[PDB]
Amino acid sequence: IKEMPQPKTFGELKNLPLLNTDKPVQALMKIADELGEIFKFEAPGRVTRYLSSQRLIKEACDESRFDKNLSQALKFVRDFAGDGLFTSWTHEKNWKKAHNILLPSFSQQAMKGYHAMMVDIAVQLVQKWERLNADEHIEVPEDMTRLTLDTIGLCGFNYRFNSFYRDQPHPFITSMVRALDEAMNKLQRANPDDPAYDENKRQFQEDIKVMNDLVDKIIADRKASGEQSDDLLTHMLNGKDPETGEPLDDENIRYQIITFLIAGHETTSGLLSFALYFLVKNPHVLQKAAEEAARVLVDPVPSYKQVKQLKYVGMVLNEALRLWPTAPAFSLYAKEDTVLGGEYPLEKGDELMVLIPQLHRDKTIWGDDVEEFRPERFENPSAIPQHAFKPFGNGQRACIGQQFALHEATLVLGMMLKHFDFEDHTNYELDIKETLTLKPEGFVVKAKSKKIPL
Amino acid sequence: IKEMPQPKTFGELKNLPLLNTDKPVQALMKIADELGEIFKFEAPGRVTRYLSSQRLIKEACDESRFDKNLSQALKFVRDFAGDGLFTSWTHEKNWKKAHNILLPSFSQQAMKGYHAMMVDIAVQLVQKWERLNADEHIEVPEDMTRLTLDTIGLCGFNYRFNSFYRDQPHPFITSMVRALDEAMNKLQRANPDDPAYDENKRQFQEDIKVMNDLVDKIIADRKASGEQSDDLLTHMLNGKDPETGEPLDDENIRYQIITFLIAGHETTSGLLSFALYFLVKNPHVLQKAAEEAARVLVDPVPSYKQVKQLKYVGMVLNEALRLWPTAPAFSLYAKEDTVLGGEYPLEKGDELMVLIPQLHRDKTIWGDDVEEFRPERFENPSAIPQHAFKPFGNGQRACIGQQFALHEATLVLGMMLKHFDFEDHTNYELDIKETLTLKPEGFVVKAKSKKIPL
Ligand SMILES: CCCCCCCCCCCCCCCC(=O)N[C@@H](CCO)C(=O)O
Ligand SMILES: CCCCCCCCCCCCCCCC(=O)N[C@@H](CCO)C(=O)O
Repeated sequence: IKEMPQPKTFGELKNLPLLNTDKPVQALMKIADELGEIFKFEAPGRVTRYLSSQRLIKEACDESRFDKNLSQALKFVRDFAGDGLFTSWTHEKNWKKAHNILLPSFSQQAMKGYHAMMVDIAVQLVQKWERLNADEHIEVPEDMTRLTLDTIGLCGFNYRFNSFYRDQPHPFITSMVRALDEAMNKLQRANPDDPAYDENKRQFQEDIKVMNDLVDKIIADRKASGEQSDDLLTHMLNGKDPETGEPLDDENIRYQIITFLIAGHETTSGLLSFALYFLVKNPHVLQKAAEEAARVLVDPVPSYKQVKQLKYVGMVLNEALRLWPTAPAFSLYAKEDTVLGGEYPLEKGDELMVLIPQLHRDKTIWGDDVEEFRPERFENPSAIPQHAFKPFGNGQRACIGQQFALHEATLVLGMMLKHFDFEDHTNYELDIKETLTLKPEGFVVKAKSKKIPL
Repeated sequence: IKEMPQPKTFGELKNLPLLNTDKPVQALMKIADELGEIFKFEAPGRVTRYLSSQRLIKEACDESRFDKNLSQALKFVRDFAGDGLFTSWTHEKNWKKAHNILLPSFSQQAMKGYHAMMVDIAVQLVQKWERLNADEHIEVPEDMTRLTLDTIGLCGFNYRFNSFYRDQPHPFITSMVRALDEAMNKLQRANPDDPAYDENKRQFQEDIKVMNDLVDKIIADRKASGEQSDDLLTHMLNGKDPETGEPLDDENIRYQIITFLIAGHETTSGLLSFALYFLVKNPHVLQKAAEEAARVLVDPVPSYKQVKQLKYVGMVLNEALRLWPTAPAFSLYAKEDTVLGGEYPLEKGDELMVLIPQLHRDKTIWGDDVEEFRPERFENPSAIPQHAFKPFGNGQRACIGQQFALHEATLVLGMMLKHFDFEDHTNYELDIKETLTLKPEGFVVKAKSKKIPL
């Protein structure tokens, strides 16, 4: 039985002021570097324990001992995402119902069905970059957000955000980013009902209204339609849970649309941005990935099977998720009194935070070179110990979109590597913007066309 | 020998305050309706005479008697267009030099060479409209400006404005519209050096700077690439005048690029916008034009020969130019003392304004039904009397871009009518915005895809 380390305190505010930063996850990573595999984090009225080692996280991921918790971040996101899949408790009827109804939308058959629509948006990205004039640059996270939002909109809902027709952000994206930024900024507030935050509350409610206006349109467009889609929205509106025999109700469907639009693009745009960052910073890796893209993508547009054959591109994406997992933490609660790691007694209800970027830097798992970008770590994924690589969370509450996101990202990165040479013309200094999720900010490159037609 | 009518005066300001309107051409048309084929227009320090009848305009179009004048509008535009083709005097060396160098850029061989690049931009417009969601509308003049600017940029200069990648105007367009608007607004100013206009002068100089920054880039991009292109810019940079044996100088080339970018898209965007307006207001005419497009455009993209075959679409465009010629006036001066129409003595140097929309409503030429949209007026072209139809001006100073504009507009309207049904869903009330040039403002439609693939 050991005493846990704890970072510096601020009297009655305990550790809460450590979150007074626009980069809280990066601040918690530096605390983990200083304190090691576990530290206690106290705020007025609550406590959590941040885990960073595979040794402890393998126990936290035991579903007999621990269940998904709503972190403070997810309790704030639930103000607009409700009992959608991401912000529901495992014990809420609508979690297992929606899980059973929507999992078929991510089957191999469903994925083959989304492929043509993913290609539609990927081709729009390639055409945009082919059409740039001499010495014009690419705003990477901006174009990756255009691609990923359009992809989940079209594949999921047969709705065109038409992000490549806009030089300004879509109103949905402005409102979504401001809602996530507010949830993050609320983490540091000792007194969230201080009238100082009344303007924040008004702006938050307006941003929720903008997101719900978009959901209204997606639903109306579908119920009107004389087409026959068989997509994610078809399953939301028509699917029956085999267990209860019930379909989703209208209120829950609205929460699922909001959930899948946000979760289904924010994280994937981050991944593609980080992957391109690591490729331009590691030219031998870029060359190996470009050689694979040239060898495999022999047709004007990629087939489903060709994307499955881009092994090295997949390894690049996994290595980007290792260093900068774009949903960088998840929360658990103890189902019963238990002892963690033979050293740390927990009571029923006690909360843990898994700090995924730190798990992914565990030298006992990955070796001393953890900061190096080396896709070859994923040559045989079976070599990775249980619960060592967790960019998609854990168990029955793991990411439903994992295969969707990796297919989209592999297709798009494959086409990018086939069609262009890339230049880090500014020698960009990585700057990671936090909105609960992680993404490079201000990342620009130049693309030189290889002049290969579509 | 007759005395000319004159509209209402404002004491020492004479007729100048009649131009204190954002719709001066439409105001002059209403004056012509009241006063007839000729009226005197006086301002402090000058006089011109507005002509509205074919009887008088056929004499004004005699190049032995009258030469092109710079109107006050063109003298203000010359502040940025210099001695480019539009704002040069016929007797300036650089007019005939540039005319001889650039005329071959509008040959049939040149037009066949521009066709593929016109199709590139037209396909971008069709894809934009195919990608709209249920019950979304089209902003017609906004999308026609996107198309026409992109077309002259790509065909003329191998430069991509990428207007379909923007929901906000290109900086060039904002600056160009504001410079034309300032030229129009300056027409009414009795005291242009009043300090009240100091902000107008600063903004005008800034807008000239933005336009010249774009010209810098177009030239640099070309001189860097080498040649490879054989387009309008190739002739500007390399062509020699067969008469003098001289190429254009650097200063004149810059003025020609500004001239062709402005003239080469503002007028054409207005034509396409008015043509679509008249088609949705005249459904029998829309059906005839749509039937021709379906019958002729049998391939995924139109050929040069197929566009030459769209006779009825061409008649629609000519009938839109009859009612709303988008460069709606041109100015002449008397080369010598002469008598106009046996009734109006003029002295050498005396100025005339041809009010083209009024010429085009001359009932003695067209019949009593001049306000009706009837493309069949153009079914037997030789039947149009000499100098009755002047949307491209007159003689050696006629529009150099006439064939380019009508090819672009016939291709684009043909593809629009092939791919979509149109609905005037707001029962739009025509509102004509003036910036020297004419274009509908606030014109919106709904397009229903015919689901014909590209
Ligand atoms: C609607 C679906 C999309 C939801 C957005 C995805 C969010 C994914 C990441 C959420 C965790 C971010 C970690 C924030 C840093 C942190 O450690 N927070 C703790 C602070 C201690 O209270 C907490 O929220 O308690
Ligand atoms: C650089 C290439 C683009 C040039 C801009 C195209 C301009 C087309 C001109 C259209 C006619 C403008 C008529 C304005 C109304 C008018 O009648 N103005 C008189 C007023 C009397 O002085 C004048 O300008 O004296």
